[PDB]
Amino acid sequence: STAGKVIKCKAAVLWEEKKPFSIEEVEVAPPKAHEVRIKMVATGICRSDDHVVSGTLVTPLPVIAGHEAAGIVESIGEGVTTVRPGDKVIPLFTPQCGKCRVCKHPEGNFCLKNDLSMPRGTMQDGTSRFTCRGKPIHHFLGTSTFSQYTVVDEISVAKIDAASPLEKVCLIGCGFSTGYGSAVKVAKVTQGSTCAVFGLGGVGLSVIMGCKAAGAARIIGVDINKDKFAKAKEVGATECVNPQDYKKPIQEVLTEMSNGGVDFSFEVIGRLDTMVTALSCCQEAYGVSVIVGVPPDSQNLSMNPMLLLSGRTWKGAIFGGFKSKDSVPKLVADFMAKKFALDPLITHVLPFEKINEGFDLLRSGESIRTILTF
Amino acid sequence: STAGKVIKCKAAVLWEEKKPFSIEEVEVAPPKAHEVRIKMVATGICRSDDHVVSGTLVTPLPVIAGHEAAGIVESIGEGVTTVRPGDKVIPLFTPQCGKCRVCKHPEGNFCLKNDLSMPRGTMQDGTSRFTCRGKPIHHFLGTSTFSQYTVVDEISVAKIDAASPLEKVCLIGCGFSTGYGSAVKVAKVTQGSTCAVFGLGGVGLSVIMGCKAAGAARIIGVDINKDKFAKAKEVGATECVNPQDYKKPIQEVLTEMSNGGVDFSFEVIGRLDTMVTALSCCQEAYGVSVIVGVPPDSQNLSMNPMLLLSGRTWKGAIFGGFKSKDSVPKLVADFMAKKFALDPLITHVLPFEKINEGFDLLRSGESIRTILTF
Ligand SMILES: NC(=O)c1ccc[n+]([C@@H]2O[C@H](COP(=O)([O-])OP(=O)([O-])OC[C@H]3O[C@@H](n4cnc5c(N)[nH+]cnc54)[C@H](O)[C@@H]3O)[C@@H](O)[C@H]2O)c1
Ligand SMILES: NC(=O)c1ccc[n+]([C@@H]2O[C@H](COP(=O)([O-])OP(=O)([O-])OC[C@H]3O[C@@H](n4cnc5c(N)[nH+]cnc54)[C@H](O)[C@@H]3O)[C@@H](O)[C@H]2O)c1
Ligand SMILES: OCc1c(F)c(F)c(F)c(F)c1F
Ligand SMILES: OCc1c(F)c(F)c(F)c(F)c1F
Ligand SMILES: [Zn+2]
Ligand SMILES: [Zn+2]
Ligand SMILES: [Zn+2]
Ligand SMILES: [Zn+2]
Repeated sequence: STAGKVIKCKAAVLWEEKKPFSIEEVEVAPPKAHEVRIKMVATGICRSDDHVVSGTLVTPLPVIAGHEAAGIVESIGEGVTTVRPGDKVIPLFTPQCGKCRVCKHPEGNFCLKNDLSMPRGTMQDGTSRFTCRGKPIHHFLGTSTFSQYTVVDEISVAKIDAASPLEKVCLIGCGFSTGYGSAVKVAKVTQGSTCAVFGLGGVGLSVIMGCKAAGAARIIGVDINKDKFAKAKEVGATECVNPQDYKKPIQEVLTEMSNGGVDFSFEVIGRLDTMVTALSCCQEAYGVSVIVGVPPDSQNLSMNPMLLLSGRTWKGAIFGGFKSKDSVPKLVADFMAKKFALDPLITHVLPFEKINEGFDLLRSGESIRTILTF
Repeated sequence: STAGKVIKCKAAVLWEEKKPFSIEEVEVAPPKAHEVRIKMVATGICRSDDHVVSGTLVTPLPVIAGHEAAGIVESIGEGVTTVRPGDKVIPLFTPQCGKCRVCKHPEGNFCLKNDLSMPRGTMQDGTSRFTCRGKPIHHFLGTSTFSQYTVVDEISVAKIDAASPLEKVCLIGCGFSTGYGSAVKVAKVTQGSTCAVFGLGGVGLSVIMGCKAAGAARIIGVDINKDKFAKAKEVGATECVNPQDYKKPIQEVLTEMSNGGVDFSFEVIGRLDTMVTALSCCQEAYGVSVIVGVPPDSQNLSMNPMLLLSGRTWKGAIFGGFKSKDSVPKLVADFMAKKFALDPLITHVLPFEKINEGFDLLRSGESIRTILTF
């Protein structure tokens, strides 16, 4: 029995940028008021976790990263009403406090209690529940899922179907929901439209799934790695193009292919140049372009505002625009009801102890999602 | 008496950038097939016309500028079906061909036959109807309203109510429609929202009118010329701010005043820095910013795409997003029914011969719209 007690468990600690994770024992404090301690069952490797390693994303180190996961509630703090010990849960890297101006807005999801904008790497109360070799370790996005056990604020956890397969539905914690919502909710892709998707990783494939679900007639996948094209076509891409095969800039190729510009474009990579290319390739009068990728910290892009004056719309979103705690349980229910598939995103299933091997598969281009199992 | 004949008349010819207009005789050819020759009655001075003088806006010179106007059809070429001699008309600087993919789209208005994106300074057929001193003179946006007579393509003219007061409704040909539509159609301002309007000239006042019509609860006018504030409050601003009064950047001031960002912001000036400031000041998760001002030719802005990733929407539009030929007669009918006011925009009236005085008024900061009478 662990409730009310410090847990000693295994976690993947990142002590400094550009080094492997260290798999070692940590101490996990019991949950305080309005906090939930979760035994992890499965976590995905998202490129955003790799951004912490590479320094593309700046967050306080040392840290327990991981934000795409599912597990089972081990214990609850005083005052928790929304989950109970034994419940299957997905941690929410975008919280839903329910009280801020964003949470009350019909179309906002980027709750003001988030730890993304200006990361502290703590619990809501400004402290950490993790120690390692006598040192305090930072949280990541209020989730920290690269651990056998984590502690999250109640506003950062959702209860899901007790019959959920956690090794699949962990992807609803980030990559599936982000891509699918970016198409269906943020862009609001229309029936019969032409879409261009830049980046055919886990998130870009989920964008394709959403564009197909919304009835797009043409879905053009764009990637510099042609090994990504077969799976993109399997989930709905009608064409794939590699910019490296062309003498012309790819915005010009895509404008020609679409007879004057695409209806909807998506940047799902994290590069400044592809964000401007993706905007430019949407039709100048009525096109919509959605930024999904995360680029290098503190870098500005350059663009000509005439691209917007003609009528284009440029937007971005976190987590597909979904209000996280309302949406995650519904997405799992929809998966259980066979409304979408997750298997196409899962290329590799490894034990947690092989986290570093899982990151190497991502960095080499081999994998889409590796699921780590505890 | 003039049908089929060259008309000699006075026009304001711009021979060189950064020089006064030259009021002098020009020859105006009769209309060819699907062309309309108009006797001008009234034309407004829009800041975009001044951009041609300043070189902010690049169009071939020498040119007859002017794009905000109203007149009476003198004659029609072969095959014209939509207007007749003696009809009151407004030239359409954004055409509506009715046949291209943008004209067919429910939300497009930037018709592919426009002469704004890559100006040629011609009729649709690539030729000019104007001669001066024996030399061909460019058209501007297919309209060229700074002339006693002009010739336009049929897709660039709308028939309006025969009882229209042309000295007022000329403003529907650019500044009113642009500002009003930018609020009501492009931004889709909501009841009870907070808006910020950068630039309180004729277009920005028209944006305020639209925000007030849409039911905004707060409309914050922003201008470095505090002389503009009284009229902004008359048409609906709840408060005005001058950036020069503050130690902190105005995006910070507006975020504070709106308890975390505005719902809707509008750039109605034409500066790269205020386009980025206006984006920044809208709420990071659900705010919308609309670019209305014309940027300086070929210059790029610099911005951090994290402004969009959180959830902001950035867009621009020409002519308030209105499909021009469908919309202009309806806007005139609504003016006739007192659904909106134009007199607040009109600060000065001059004869056409005093065009240069009218530009001096705009450049000094004194005027909103000067209306020139032929
Ligand atoms: N907005 C959100 O809420 C959110 C959520 C999840 C992921 N992300 C970001 O989304 C991006 C994609 O994540 P992911 O799918 O896990 O990554 P991934 O699996 O690494 O996929 C990226 C893809 O981009 C391809 N690529 C790289 N450079 C180019 C190029 N120049 N042109 C075209 N294709 C290129 C690459 O080959 C790969 O297939 C990353 O920047 C993540 O950080 C954002
Ligand atoms: N998108 C379109 O279809 C369309 C239509 C009409 C006009 N325009 C453009 O819209 C802009 C406004 O036109 P207008 O109302 O005729 O011009 P205007 O009357 O010159 O008004 C511009 C206002 O901006 C104010 N201003 C200047 N600099 C700053 C600053 N740094 N901060 C705040 N205020 C400042 C200035 O004092 C003035 O009151 C111009 O760039 C036009 O070219 C665009
Ligand atoms: O992949 C989701 C994700 C994001 F979209 C970010 F913007 C971010 F900063 C982050 F850490 C993250 F995990
Ligand atoms: O004022 C309307 C207007 C514009 F919005 C432009 F973008 C432009 F190029 C132009 F010449 C113009 F007159
Ligand atoms: Zn909230
Ligand atoms: Zn992620
Ligand atoms: Zn058209
Ligand atoms: Zn204008």
